[PDB]
Amino acid sequence: ASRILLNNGAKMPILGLGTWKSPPGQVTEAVKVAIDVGYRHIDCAHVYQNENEVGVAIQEKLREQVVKREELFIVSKLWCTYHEKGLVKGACQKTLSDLKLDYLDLYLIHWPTGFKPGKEPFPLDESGNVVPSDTNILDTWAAMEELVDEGLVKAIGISNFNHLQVEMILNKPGLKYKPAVNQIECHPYLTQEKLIQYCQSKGIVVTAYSPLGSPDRPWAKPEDPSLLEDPRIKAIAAKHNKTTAQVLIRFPMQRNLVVIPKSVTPERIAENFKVFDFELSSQDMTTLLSYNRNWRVCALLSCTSHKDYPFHEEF
Ligand SMILES: NC(=O)c1ccc[n+]([C@@H]2O[C@H](COP(=O)([O-])OP(=O)(O)OC[C@H]3O[C@@H](n4cnc5c(N)ncnc54)[C@H](OP(=O)(O)O)[C@@H]3O)[C@@H](O)[C@H]2O)c1
Ligand SMILES: O=C(O)COc1cc(Cl)ccc1C(=O)NCc1cccc([N+](=O)[O-])c1
Repeated sequence: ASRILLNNGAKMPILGLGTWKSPPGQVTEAVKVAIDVGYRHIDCAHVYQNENEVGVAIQEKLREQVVKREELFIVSKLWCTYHEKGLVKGACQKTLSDLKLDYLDLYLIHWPTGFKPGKEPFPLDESGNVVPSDTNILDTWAAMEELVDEGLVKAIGISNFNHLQVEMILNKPGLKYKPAVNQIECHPYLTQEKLIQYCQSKGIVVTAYSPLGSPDRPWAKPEDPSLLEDPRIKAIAAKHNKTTAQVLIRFPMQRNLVVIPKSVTPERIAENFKVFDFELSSQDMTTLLSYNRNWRVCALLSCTSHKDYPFHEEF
């Protein structure tokens, strides 16, 4: 089954294309190829500074009569320097204009941490400390709600929120919209059982990012664990006559998660979609879950003093 039901009545494709680190030089072709081999879900963000070129590819394929807009599920995220109430609509409209779209299917608060407003996406002081803003999760949420009520986005959600921060929103007096999605890091080294359990028990759909371990993350150390090269996972792949990436993509799919693997390589975009023709076994699933090391690709020491830093909490 290709799509999962959101609490706003819309259906979200469970496999989408990630675009973080897809060079503007190469992401238009990536998205074009993706659409051609069946992707309908693209995960974007303003901070990825490639939304224009993503938009280029979508516009063309609409022009080519390959897909219709209603068939596409486009996601973007509000960046941290835009959490102020008065900045949210603008930030959304910039993303929309960049993507050459009239609406987004899903708009996420990218991180719970508000940063000092300005051009700089990551304002720092002088001990690697991020300069926060005097914003909070509740007021930002209300600003997102307004986006729905003005037709700019069909659904809103969060990303990198811990369970207490999700609770804050759920329990907000005067809540208009429940978050539809919480997009978090998830893979066999960070299996997220308690947070998934929590969100799923709230009717909030979970999207797994960095499902392949983000080998191209710009802060990688050669000593860090490498999922795509893990022998134990290669072994599971070979018994299924699939690649390790295919296994890493299929795994969250069988946990009722959405997954959004990134590639700019045409061969890999096509391969990564070919995951609806095999099933991981019960023994495979518990084996992969047992690799959890609580290891994060995405966690900034420069943010660990921010009041809304998400990862002090167990989950
Ligand atoms: N909400 C947030 O905070 C957040 C944070 C991180 C990521 N995300 C989203 O999640 C997406 C996925 O995560 P990610 O970009 O961190 O990393 P990922 O999807 O785990 O890994 C992408 C890396 O894997 C390589 N790769 C892809 N398919 C492969 C295959 N079949 N075989 C071997 N290598 C393969 C890619 O290389 P090539 O591209 O060179 O082929 C790229 O270097 C992002 O792009 C973004 O959309 C969201
Ligand atoms: O966030 C992503 O989607 C991918 O990671 C990116 C991508 C781009 Cl273009 C620029 C910067 C980052 C990054 O350092 N994200 C991590 C991060 C951010 C904010 C707070 C935190 N935090 O831990 O509080 C972590």
